[PDB]
Amino acid sequence: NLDNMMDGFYIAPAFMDKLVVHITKNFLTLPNIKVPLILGIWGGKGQGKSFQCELVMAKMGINPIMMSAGPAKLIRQRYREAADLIKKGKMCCLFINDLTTQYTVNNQMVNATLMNIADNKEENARVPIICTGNDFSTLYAPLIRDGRMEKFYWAPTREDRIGVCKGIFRTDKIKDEDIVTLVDQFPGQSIDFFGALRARVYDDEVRKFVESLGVEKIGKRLVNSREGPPVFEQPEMTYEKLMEYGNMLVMEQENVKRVQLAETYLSQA
Repeated sequence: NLDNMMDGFYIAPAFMDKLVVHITKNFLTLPNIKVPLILGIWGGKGQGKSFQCELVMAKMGINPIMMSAGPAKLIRQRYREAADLIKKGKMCCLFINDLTTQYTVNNQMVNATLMNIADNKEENARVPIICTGNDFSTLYAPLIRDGRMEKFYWAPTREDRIGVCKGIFRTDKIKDEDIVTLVDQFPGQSIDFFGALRARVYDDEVRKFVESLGVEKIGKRLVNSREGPPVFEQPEMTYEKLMEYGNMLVMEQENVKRVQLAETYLSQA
């Protein structure tokens, strides 16, 4: 089973299974089973990871105490904030986006050893910790062999990419058959590329609206009206338009690379 959709956005079944089971195991009393407190999700940037995490946690009705970079005493602060949401009978977990990093490893290690009592007097709630990153340094291996941290490698399949995109363009004109074709036309592109693609079409349509109205008339039409910020009408999103936008972003990706490579031919001055 497992219902893999939240607000029209698709969740990868295997991503969801690992995460839900992790959280569930952490909120049950098992016989003599070493339950990892931490779950490390890794793969190349731009894929689902943090976004998928947010959708699973939402589906379950969880408001997670989140962080990124962004001393190491803040981890204990956010941890206890989550442990307090549990005390008030509201399932919560600690979610750390994108992984000086020397103390955090220890801070995580001290929590993993004594999670029911983490201070910085009464004894607190156990909080599952969910971490997203790129490769996860050999720095994290002591938790891995102990069984305090479980490592999960996740890379989206063609169906995950298609699933996610249908959710991204759910509110838009486009047919699903066209969304599949667009995904197939850019197989070297991560999921955030399709999000960047949609964002640029909107950014261009707002420019057409601004150019057609005029700089001087924007203020009065947008803010003066006794109630609410106006709803912007969705642009006509054909396959060909999305395709031109897509190809344009690839050019921008390539030109940045070309420029960096071309600079090697000129002396440092």
